[PDB]
Amino acid sequence: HKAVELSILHINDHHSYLEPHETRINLNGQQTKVDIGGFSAVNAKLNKLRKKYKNPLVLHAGDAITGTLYFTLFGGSADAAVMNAGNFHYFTLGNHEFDAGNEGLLKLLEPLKIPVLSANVIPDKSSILYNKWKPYDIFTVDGEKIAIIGLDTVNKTVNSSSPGKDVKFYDEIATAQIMANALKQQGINKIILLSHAGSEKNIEIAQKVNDIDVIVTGDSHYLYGNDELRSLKLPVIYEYPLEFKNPNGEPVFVMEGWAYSAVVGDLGVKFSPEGIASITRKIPHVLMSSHKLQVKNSEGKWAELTGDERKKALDTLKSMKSISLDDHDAKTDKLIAKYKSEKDRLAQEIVGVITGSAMPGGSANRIPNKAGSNPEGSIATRFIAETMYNELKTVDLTIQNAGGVRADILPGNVTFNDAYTFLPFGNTLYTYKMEGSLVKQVLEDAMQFALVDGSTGAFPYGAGIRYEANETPNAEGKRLVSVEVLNKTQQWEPIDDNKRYLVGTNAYVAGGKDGYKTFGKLFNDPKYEGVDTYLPDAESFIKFMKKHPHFEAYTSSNVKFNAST
Amino acid sequence: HKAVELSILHINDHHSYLEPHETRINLNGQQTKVDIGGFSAVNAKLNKLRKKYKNPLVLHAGDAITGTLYFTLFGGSADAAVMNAGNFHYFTLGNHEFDAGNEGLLKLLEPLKIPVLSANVIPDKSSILYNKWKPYDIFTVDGEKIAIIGLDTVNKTVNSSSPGKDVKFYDEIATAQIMANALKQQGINKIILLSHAGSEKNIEIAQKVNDIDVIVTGDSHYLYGNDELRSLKLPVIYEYPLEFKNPNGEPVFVMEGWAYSAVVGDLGVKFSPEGIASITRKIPHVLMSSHKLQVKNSEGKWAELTGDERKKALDTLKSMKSISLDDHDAKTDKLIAKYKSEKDRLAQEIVGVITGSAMPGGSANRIPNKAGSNPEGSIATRFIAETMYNELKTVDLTIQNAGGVRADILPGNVTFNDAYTFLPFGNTLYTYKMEGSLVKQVLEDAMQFALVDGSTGAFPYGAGIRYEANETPNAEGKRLVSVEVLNKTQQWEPIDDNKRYLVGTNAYVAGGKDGYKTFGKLFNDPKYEGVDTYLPDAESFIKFMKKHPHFEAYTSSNVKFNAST
Ligand SMILES: Nc1ncnc2c1ncn2[C@@H]1O[C@H](CO)[C@@H](O)[C@H]1O
Ligand SMILES: Nc1ncnc2c1ncn2[C@@H]1O[C@H](CO)[C@@H](O)[C@H]1O
Ligand SMILES: [Zn+2]
Ligand SMILES: [Zn+2]
Ligand SMILES: [Zn+2]
Ligand SMILES: [Zn+2]
Repeated sequence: HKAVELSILHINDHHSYLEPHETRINLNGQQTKVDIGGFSAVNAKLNKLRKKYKNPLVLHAGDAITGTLYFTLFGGSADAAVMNAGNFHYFTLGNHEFDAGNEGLLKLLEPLKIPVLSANVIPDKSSILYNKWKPYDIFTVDGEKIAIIGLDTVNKTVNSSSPGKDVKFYDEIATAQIMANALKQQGINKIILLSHAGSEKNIEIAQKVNDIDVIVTGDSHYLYGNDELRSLKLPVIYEYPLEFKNPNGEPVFVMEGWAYSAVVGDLGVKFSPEGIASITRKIPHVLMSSHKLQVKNSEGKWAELTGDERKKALDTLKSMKSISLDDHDAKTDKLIAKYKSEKDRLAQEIVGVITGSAMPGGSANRIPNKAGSNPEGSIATRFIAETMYNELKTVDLTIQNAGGVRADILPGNVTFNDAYTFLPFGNTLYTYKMEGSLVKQVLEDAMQFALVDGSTGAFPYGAGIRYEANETPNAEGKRLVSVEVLNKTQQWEPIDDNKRYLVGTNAYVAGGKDGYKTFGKLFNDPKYEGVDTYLPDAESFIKFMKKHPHFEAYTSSNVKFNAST
Repeated sequence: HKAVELSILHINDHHSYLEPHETRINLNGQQTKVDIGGFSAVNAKLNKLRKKYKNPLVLHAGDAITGTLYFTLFGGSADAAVMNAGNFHYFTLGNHEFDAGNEGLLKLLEPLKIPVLSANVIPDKSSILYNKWKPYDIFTVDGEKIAIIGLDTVNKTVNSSSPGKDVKFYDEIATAQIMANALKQQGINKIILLSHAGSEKNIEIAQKVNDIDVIVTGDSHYLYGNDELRSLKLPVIYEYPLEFKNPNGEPVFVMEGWAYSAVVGDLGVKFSPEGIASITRKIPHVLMSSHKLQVKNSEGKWAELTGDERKKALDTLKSMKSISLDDHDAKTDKLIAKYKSEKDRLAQEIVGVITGSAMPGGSANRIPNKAGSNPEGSIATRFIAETMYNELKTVDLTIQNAGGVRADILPGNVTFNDAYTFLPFGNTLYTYKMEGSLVKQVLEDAMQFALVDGSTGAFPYGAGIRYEANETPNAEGKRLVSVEVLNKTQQWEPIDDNKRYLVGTNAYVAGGKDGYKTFGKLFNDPKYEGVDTYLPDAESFIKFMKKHPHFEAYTSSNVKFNAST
């Protein structure tokens, strides 16, 4: 064996973010709105870095698809096009690759020309996905063999996505070890794992599995960063990269590249003849525009910097190694212009039709049986809760706050654009696994905030759960009268205080906003298994209409609220 | 690809049976004692068949070691010698390969020149077993590649044998699929699995895992046979071989070769260009001597057939395709003669010394506090129970019947031969996982048989369990007064009716003999997880003395029995 060097360049979890998106940083001491990401910047940066560095290896760690209308309106073809233009060496399957079933994955893979790897996701012969990817590949650098193994997250995909029954999944840790062990006798001592298992599982693999040198990560969406990125108050979770020892005592490196086309990770690796990795270069490149630099003025308005203040802002960004400004790729620009124009036409098409009476929503209807409201209150909120309930086969009930719906939902045609109009906040679906007693408590919390302590927008409505409550609390301080949960037997049953339910809600109240105290306490406590699904609210609404293209409006809100009189 | 044929020749679970052993068959209508097996016959038959057939593949499916003094007195060197003389192509690790720790396995592997395979048993770098075997091998027949993958049983090895902590084990099904899946892209469509997982798990693999054509089995000790062997009333469990379809619809063949050097399995396989297996020859060869043909006469004595009756017996055996008479190999005969002579010397060596007072046993001492007995009864039986308790780290308590010990155990030197004198019945250790209430019941059963319904030899004594009982049953028909089990905290605690204990006993009473009704009912009911460990009783006694080379005799039997007066 001889020593060799590799230049790993990687992204993950772009989730159909073909265009840039807004974020906030602390620049020269002030909170500043800026634009980051987009696939034109990704491809431009990959193209420039791969020509600059010896032995580049260009990787995508999964969840190419789902998250914007660029997926929904094109079935993956837009994502395939921009990925092809980046000339990635390998792509591994994520969890969202299965969101539209085997059928949906096939539609991505057909136009995609990037080699696909996944060692623990294995289709049977009759599957439409048979022979569409391989478990590993071996490439040669300066005479040396290097293996790369693909890997997906298991439970999350099986439970929260929609793979077909003819696709078999295998344990992440076992697959990683068995794959690496088999490669040894082929004279291979340099092994890369391209894994959508998430940071937590990949860190476990690093510490429990031998013979794997680098684990390029997706699924967790973590920014692995450095002091430069910390100085901008970006959400840095870990240093780029993390380092462990495996049971044999050899170093293992683990790193992710944030999400949503925001970062190109850049890791230079030298391997000893015996295949031990060391780091020669480590840069998480944040892709940023120079054109939006907005700060909040004294009237509360976000305004562009001007004059010397703008110059100082630009100078600071230009001086940073980990910020890359205004990268753009001509080919990718052409593709995105084409898809953007098509998207604007397609988004005006009808996804479904609603018949019947208007479903009351907005501020006036937040609380049932109040002046200016109606006896059912915000039926539109129940509707939104139903769109959330429809996402996951595993979910027992969902809860949505009335303030998350800004107007009545009226009968007539519903377009893709309309869904984004109905739901302007950009929430994703978030789940907890929680006892019935806590479900009762969060409803109590929300009603208390809505009626007494805060905004009426906190008032809760659910799908798969229905309740009666009094405005006036009883002797024990409780407003709830009855709570039922739908047996997914299809009969309504009394909630069970001791049963652990899988509960879905929006990301906003999941963190405890709007007085949802109970959710606030469950957040980050692993006992409750909290997870951000990254399924956007407007997209959930679109799926619901696709399922009910001729939907008869609900006439009840799953809430009976006895107002004080 | 081209079509190719393979001639698989295999044994399994020889368990150090270098010499023939006795069995009983139904020959010409009469029960007949005959000798079968031995490694001279194995090697002779393998040698003759491999020269007769094209493309022979000669395999050993594990548990080469443990079961006779040929292991104990030689540490595996005798087994290695006879295996080497058979020129096997591959050996896979079984469960008993770890009975004497990594240290014991190393002693087998050092002299062993047969390539070793095991894909789901993987030593860490610092292990003394590092790099002593490979997960798979690829060989070429007439230009075609065929892969062979090794596999071991997991839970049984980890729990009931003694592998070191630096040896990691992986799931049988996952390993089989991941290994086979990885081999595909190397242009391999013919795959053999050499698996000590046992028949049950191998049958599951055949039905749940793709891309594996033949599974050559060890661990279960099942005779896979045919109508010829059924006619002799041999213990045929399945047809040689079994056939399944995998999830992809392709055929999979599974077969074992009984145990204890008794059978050479002979399976001719043709593979299509696409790697689909079909059977061209299927013979389970039972290796039998022509020299012992004994039937029971009218005085109850076993006597050799003579004259025309002997001739008819021989003629019947000679006419059978699946019986092979008097195979012997010159080289192996020389090895066995050498080891047999050495064994006779070594077996007279001292394994331990007992000091103190005689431990009463035999018929006179079966029941405590009876005429001709002593207040403690059969302390020697408690001793034997302790030797059983010492075998498995997992076992909570053991129970031994007093009739299983034929004499007092006196102070002084104990040799290897002495252990086989102490314990002449040839039992192995058998376990059940059973509730405390059933433990109470089996003690009640045994006492009832000993005192009223049958032989006094049924009277039970235990290790890790102690009890008080009255000869006269109470109003509820029960003799037990108290039952305690040793917390493995090292404090005695009351038995818990609802706790499931791992209970060890001998194979004889495990089947319900001697009135052990409760064990009889647990037998073959999978709820109770019954398993024959194949750990022989005399060998357990030898291990105990090795652990206590200067053992002070027990003075109590773990039983307080209040005789009726
Ligand atoms: N991200 C969000 N998701 C749902 N509701 C929101 C969000 N942001 C604000 N609201 C609602 O709007 C109100 C503030 O106008 C809040 O009380 C809340 O009910
Ligand atoms: N295989 C055996 N294991 C233990 N005890 C046995 C066995 N065979 C016979 N005995 C004992 O010997 C008695 C018959 O003499 C039985 O009642 C039983 O107690
Ligand atoms: Zn993602
Ligand atoms: Zn993901
Ligand atoms: Zn065995
Ligand atoms: Zn075994």
